[PDB]
Amino acid sequence: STGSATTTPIDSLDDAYITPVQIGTPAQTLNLDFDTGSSDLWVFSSETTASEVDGQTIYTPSKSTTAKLLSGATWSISYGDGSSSSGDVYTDTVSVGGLTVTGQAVESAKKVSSSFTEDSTIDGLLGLAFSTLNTVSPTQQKTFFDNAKASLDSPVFTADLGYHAPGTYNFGFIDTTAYTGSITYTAVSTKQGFWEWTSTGYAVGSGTFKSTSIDGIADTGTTLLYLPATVVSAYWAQVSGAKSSSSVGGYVFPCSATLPSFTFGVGSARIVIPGDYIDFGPISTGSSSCFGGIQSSAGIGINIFGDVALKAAFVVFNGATTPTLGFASK
Ligand code: NA
Repeated sequence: STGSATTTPIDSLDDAYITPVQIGTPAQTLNLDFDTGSSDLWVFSSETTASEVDGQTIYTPSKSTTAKLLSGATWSISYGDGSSSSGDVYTDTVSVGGLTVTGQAVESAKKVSSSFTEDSTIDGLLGLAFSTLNTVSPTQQKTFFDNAKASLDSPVFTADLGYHAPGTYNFGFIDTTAYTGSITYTAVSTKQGFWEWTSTGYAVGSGTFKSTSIDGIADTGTTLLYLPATVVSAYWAQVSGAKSSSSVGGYVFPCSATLPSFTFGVGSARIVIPGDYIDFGPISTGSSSCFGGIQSSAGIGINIFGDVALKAAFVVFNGATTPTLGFASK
């Protein structure tokens, strides 16, 4: 089997992407944030504290003839941005882009933190990291990918995120029309439960490539590119008037600037992030200070190749016995 679903930016900045997901019988379609940095499929629901729901579409298990309580199971998660959610668990039928899994753990939120409530466009998360990070207790549950894997034509999914445009998540096949040149594959460590890999270096604009190992994660659920402070300083030093602002919480730059590109290495191959992808717009409405899309990972404890990086590539998440990542230009 295969599946193919369109993923759509939630706003004009590409802060996140939503993908429609069918849950239950008859189908309830929710727009979920596919997150290769976490491993829980959780939804706003009929159980969610009423004051914490503001515009989201909810899953109502009592209206699904295939829903079953997973008795005694609870979940609770905290993300890198300080957000959180928790609740209880149902199993139900879940379909993405025509690919169906029966018996998927659907984590029903009883509580969500303020950033989830405040984002009316995201109805929940669909985790695509390794199932070892799933938070369900006392019986850990599998991701949608892990439950689909054995049925897929190939044990893979691909992320093809758009810049200010829709893109695609595919399950079970490589669309050889969706990228240019060849795909470069690179090793993955699963030891922290992430799609963790080592970039071979970077360049800023038309500058020379610096060969250096940068360990980090491929994380569709993180907006920005978080890299070591040395690398980030070298990038923003090429932008007149850019500076790190402790008050704003990262590097800012004049909205009048034209940003240089940023290149990262994948083995001997190179992915170029256009300068425009690094502009996250005014820090507050009408400001002439703009927020940068490359930020320091110092204090986060890991480098994160988030959407800024991933949307410059066609990315293969290879879930074969020995996982690997692949990157192609597009
Ligand atoms: Na922000």
